[PDB]
Amino acid sequence: PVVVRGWLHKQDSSGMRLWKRRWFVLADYCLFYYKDSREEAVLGSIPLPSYVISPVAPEDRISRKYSFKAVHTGMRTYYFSADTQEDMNAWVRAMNQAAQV
Repeated sequence: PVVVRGWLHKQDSSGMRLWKRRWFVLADYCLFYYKDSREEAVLGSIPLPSYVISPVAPEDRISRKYSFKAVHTGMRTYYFSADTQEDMNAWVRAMNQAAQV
């Protein structure tokens, strides 16, 4: 059921350049996020169908290392950052596989 789980920083949706560390789970074609890795009470969800996920580009003007974005096909863009390059790459690949269902 779960494809991948782990910590990501997520940028706030109001453009204040604030990053919050949440625990993410990809399951059922969606991202679910939680306060921590206990996976107790889901805080929110981003269903992935039709999103395109990629490492950030220069024009995104994101400074945080290992950052990537999910763009809704802009209807809405989410920015995430992982703690390692390997984990970034694994999330981009998993999220695109789900989004391309």
